[PDB]
Amino acid sequence: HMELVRVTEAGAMAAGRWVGRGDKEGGDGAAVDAMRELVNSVSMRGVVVIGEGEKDHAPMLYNGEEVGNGDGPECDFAVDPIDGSTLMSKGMTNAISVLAVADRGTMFDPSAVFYMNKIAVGPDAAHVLDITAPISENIRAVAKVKDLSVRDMTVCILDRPRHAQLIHDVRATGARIRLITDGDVAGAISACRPHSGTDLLAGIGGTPEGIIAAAAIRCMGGAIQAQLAPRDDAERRKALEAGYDLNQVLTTEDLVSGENVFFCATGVTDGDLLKGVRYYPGGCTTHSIVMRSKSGTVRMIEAYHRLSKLNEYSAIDFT
Amino acid sequence: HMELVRVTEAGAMAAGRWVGRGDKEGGDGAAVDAMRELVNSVSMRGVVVIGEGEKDHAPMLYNGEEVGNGDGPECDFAVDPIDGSTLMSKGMTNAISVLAVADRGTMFDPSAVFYMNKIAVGPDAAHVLDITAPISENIRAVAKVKDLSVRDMTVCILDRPRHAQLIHDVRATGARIRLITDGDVAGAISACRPHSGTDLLAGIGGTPEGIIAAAAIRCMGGAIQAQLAPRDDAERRKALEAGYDLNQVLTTEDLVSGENVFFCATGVTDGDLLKGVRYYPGGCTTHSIVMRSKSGTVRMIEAYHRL
Amino acid sequence: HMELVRVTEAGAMAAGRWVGRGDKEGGDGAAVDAMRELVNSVSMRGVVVIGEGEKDHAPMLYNGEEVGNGDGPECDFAVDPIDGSTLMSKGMTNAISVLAVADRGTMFDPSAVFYMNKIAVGPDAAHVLDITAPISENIRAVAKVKDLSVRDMTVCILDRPRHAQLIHDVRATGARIRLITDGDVAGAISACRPHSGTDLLAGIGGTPEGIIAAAAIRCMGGAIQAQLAPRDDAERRKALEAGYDLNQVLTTEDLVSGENVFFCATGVTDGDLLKGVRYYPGGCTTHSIVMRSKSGTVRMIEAYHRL
Amino acid sequence: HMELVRVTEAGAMAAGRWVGRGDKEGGDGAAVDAMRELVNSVSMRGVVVIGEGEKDHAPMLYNGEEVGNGDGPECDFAVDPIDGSTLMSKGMTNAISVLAVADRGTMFDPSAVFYMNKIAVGPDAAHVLDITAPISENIRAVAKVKDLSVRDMTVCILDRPRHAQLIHDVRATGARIRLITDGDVAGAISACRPHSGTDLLAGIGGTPEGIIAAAAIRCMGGAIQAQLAPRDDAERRKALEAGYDLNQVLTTEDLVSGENVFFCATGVTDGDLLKGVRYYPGGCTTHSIVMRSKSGTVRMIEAYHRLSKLNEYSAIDFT
Ligand SMILES: O=P(O)(O)OC[C@H]1O[C@](O)(CO)[C@@H](O)[C@@H]1O
Ligand SMILES: O=P(O)(O)OC[C@H]1O[C@](O)(CO)[C@@H](O)[C@@H]1O
Ligand SMILES: O=P(O)(O)OC[C@H]1O[C@](O)(CO)[C@@H](O)[C@@H]1O
Ligand SMILES: O=P(O)(O)OC[C@H]1O[C@](O)(CO)[C@@H](O)[C@@H]1O
Ligand SMILES: [Mg+2]
Ligand SMILES: [Mg+2]
Ligand SMILES: [Mg+2]
Ligand SMILES: [Mg+2]
Ligand SMILES: [Mg+2]
Ligand SMILES: [Mg+2]
Repeated sequence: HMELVRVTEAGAMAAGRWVGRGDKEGGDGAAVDAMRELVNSVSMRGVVVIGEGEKDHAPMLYNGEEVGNGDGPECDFAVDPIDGSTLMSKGMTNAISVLAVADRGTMFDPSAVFYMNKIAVGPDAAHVLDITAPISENIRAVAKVKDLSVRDMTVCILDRPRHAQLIHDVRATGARIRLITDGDVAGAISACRPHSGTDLLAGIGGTPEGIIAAAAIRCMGGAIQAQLAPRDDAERRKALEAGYDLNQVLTTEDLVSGENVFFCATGVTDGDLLKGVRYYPGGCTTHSIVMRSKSGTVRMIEAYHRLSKLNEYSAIDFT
Repeated sequence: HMELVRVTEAGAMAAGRWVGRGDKEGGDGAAVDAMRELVNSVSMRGVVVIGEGEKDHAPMLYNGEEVGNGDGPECDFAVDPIDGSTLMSKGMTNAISVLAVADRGTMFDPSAVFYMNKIAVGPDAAHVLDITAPISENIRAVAKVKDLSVRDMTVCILDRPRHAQLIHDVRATGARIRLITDGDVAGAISACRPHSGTDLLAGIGGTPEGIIAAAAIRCMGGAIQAQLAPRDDAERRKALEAGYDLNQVLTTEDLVSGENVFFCATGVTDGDLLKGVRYYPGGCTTHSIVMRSKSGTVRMIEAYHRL
Repeated sequence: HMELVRVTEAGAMAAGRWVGRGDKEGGDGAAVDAMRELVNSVSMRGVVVIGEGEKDHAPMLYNGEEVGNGDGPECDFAVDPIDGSTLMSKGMTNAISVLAVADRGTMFDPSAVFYMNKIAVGPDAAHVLDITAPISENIRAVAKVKDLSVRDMTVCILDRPRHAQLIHDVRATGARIRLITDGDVAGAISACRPHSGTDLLAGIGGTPEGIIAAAAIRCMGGAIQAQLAPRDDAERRKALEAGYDLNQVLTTEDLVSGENVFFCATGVTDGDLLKGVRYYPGGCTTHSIVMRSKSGTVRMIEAYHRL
Repeated sequence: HMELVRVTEAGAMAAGRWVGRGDKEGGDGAAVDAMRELVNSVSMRGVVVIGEGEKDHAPMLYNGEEVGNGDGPECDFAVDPIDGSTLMSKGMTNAISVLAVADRGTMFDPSAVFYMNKIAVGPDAAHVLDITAPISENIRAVAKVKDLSVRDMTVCILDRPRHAQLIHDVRATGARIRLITDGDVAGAISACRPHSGTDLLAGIGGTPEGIIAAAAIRCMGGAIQAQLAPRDDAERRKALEAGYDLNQVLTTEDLVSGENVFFCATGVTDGDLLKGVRYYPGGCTTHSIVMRSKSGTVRMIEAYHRLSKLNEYSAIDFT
């Protein structure tokens, strides 16, 4: 179902006009609108499971909203218009626009708790992860199964005060850290991609972002392990009376359980996997990735969009 | 509909298992087989107007064969499972696998005349083409528009005895030549893409190949011009009381006039446009180009298939 | 002399062993060490005019240090072992290792004033620059020359409190911004290279970094303009009775006036110009750019070193 | 000694003006002249060991001619201005311009015999070659040591009537053939390059070309084995009374024996390793490879040559 890439293409192109303009909500809204317009044109019967929030504080792509033209089987729809609106609003690297689709009911509930602790690797270390052990243990286990020196392991980590210990422990291990200021959907995918220069994603980030990353891991190979991370005892009580086993280790398939899973993403700014939107006299280029669990096929898709006429402008070159 | 790339992806993956094995027919047939299998699983209602040939000497993708499951409007379908299967069999560069789709009835008749004189150039210099003028004047006007000296120009020409005069005339002007043994669909698309190393395509080649190239040009921009080139007086006989004016310059739209044109190609061997199929233990990678006329969107598609 | 790439190759290979380890000084020092070791083995007679700083608080590549074995004429030498070592330490993109060489005495004084307001653009639009005009008018004139809308433009600006007004004014016009935390040598070279995603560099940054960028621009084309930006009245004091007119617009040649200018850089981490150093069992690959003013030849150099 | 790449850059740029122009001698002469002018500017003390012939039928770069500015140690110089002038003159793929430099006296004598039988592989099969065994044996041995299926082996072979048996035997093995019409210096290097799509070069080609390929193999890793291949009994007698053991198997180090070996090459037409000369409004690009035995460093060098003024033209983009 390659056509879904046009949804993240439209989101990235809409957000491209807000890159560096210091207005996170302006580019968010632009991306959301462009993506909803395109997803309703697609032959698919979606319900927004991960979106912009719930029916009020989210005017569009709210949790529960129906999407697609009506035609198609009913499925779960997850969208992150920009994974890290602040990267977009400041014009820094690695902002991406994201969607995932899976069988109806197979996506974990993103409202369970705001945060989850995470660790993710690529397929050749997919069975040695233990999110309950310290990071040094995970690093050494991944290092050995990969036959690498620990000092050549690279761990992607959100730069946050709450990660002071995790960062220290990775360094004391001797491994390296790629500090990111936002975007652990992108950081999760780079850990799982075979030869990307990051071996591991570790740390607490958003629960919706963990689920969307699980969808991509479901298609691409690898594993993420996660645990819900209540912010305080109030939120801990909520998740407990809601039925959640706060000791459960969530695996990739726990977060997205369908057998038909689809993921795609388009660069908004230049990143370690996707180039951002680039502008030219005649139009723009987008750079996307598309993948499916059923076939395991992964597609890199570079597109030249004519922002109008034919023969009016020069031809277009693609790296 | 992007899904149509899987047809050339299937054709190339099948043809790539025959690259460099010395068997034109074995690779050609595997490619036909795979593309027919896959085209009948896409949501189209198509009719082959360009393919392997007539129903008798061609069991698959024959003229008139209905392809697709098939939903959608009925439309013209044009396949070239490998544009120059000799390239594939000898392991040479620039073998591609190609299909085009357009509104039903909007493709030129591939059987009017076997051969067509062609000239094709990209968007920047399309406006200066005139296939009735001598090749020297097209070269100098294209070169001027491109801000190149004539000696910077590189003209792609099929290596054939029939092109001795054309080749002499291009050499006389001072331009460089890229002689190709086969494949003037690939050669035409290269003339129209930037930074390909080819600035112009010229000479006589297959009429079906001219039509497929025009479908691509409808999508990515540029222009091809063409004039039917009857082999003998019997074909000129056949051509004129079919109703064809052979002083008529065919433009891109005369060859493919649909408002809804689709084109895609996948590399079989490495070329100046697309990498060829690469195999490895877990799978294979294909490199494709996809384009549509109504949007003008051109897509480069690298696919890692896990077999 | 192409051989000088090995100095930045050595600086980057040393700095790459520190990428992502949280130690600014450890990577910076390893890079200094490796570049000093290697520069003294090339056939040059150079004098560091831009490096690590004064002889007291900088043992290596200090101001005045003679480098090379050394043959050849005496010349100006300028090193930046890592342009923004924070980038290296946090594993962020666009860390490069840089050197420039020019005729002796032809580089501007890096110590006149600490900071310089800059604007830099590539060859196509260099002729429209005016650093005295408002940033909005430079953007619209550059954009027109490039045949871009203003909203297609991407302006690179160091993320600093001092740039709040500049950033507001660029946002007011509608252009996009690429905010960088460090490294306006890399940012300047990116403004001047095509298809980099950056169309313009603007704002205040280090005077030594402006000079190194100008050496590069002397070689690959484009223009930088600059105006000294004294921090306090004491520096304006210092600047004026040094003899500087601070209504004076500095052009590229005012910063580096040699007829013989050399520039090279090697990637430390991945950037919009150069891939970073990649290690593997047998060895490592570096990605470099090399350029000279008298020929204008620009060289991209990928090196597979077997360790 | 990176500056030597400017010699093959000048040869390729001079030959670029003759690509497809149907005049092999015209582009040969242009390349020869441009290369000699640049090599005499280089600080080096060369004697042309492999050149355009001997002092008469070769006006320039003749066997024995001295090259370089005088400064420098004395060394052996081998130059092939275009490896396959017919590829150049017809505008077909894989024409390259080549030079090699080694310690004085360490290059085999290219006049010993016109032809030599050859087989070459990359470093991971460098010890399983036996040029005296049939090709099927070599293919299976290389296939096993590389852990590949034979049917995935690709053998580069000059398309020649004299190779009818060799071609048949490769196919009957099940391996694939990349037929080339000229240029077994380029075909040798592609066999030795690790992931180029050709695994093997086999067959009889020119003796100078085998020696130049040995120089590149000396730097890059791999091995070539060769035997002289007399064209008739007249030539067989010559090589015999000259002292040559016609049964000797020549190894890489027999063909080029120095410990300081240098090789570089520049594309003239587009090839499987180097792009050809490409022209632009402002100038041209060349694509070169440079390597040294002493360090084993291999350099890919893409250069933009301004065929004149600064700021007068557009900027330049490199894949
Ligand atoms: O910004 P917080 O509160 O630390 O939460 C982290 C989350 O924010 C993002 O960086 C951007 O929304 C996500 O990538 C990540 O999951
Ligand atoms: O081989 P012929 O008869 O000259 O016809 C040329 C045609 O053959 C092909 O090389 C493939 O059969 C086409 O690319 C080209 O149009
Ligand atoms: O960090 P400051 O004081 O604003 O100075 C900016 C300078 O710092 C650097 O980021 C590196 O120190 C340079 O690229 C830049 O010119
Ligand atoms: O052309 P011949 O006589 O078969 O000899 C082969 C030689 O010719 C070349 O193809 C070009 O001179 C060389 O690459 C090869 O060594
Ligand atoms: Mg997010
Ligand atoms: Mg990885
Ligand atoms: Mg064909
Ligand atoms: Mg700096
Ligand atoms: Mg030769
Ligand atoms: Mg190989």
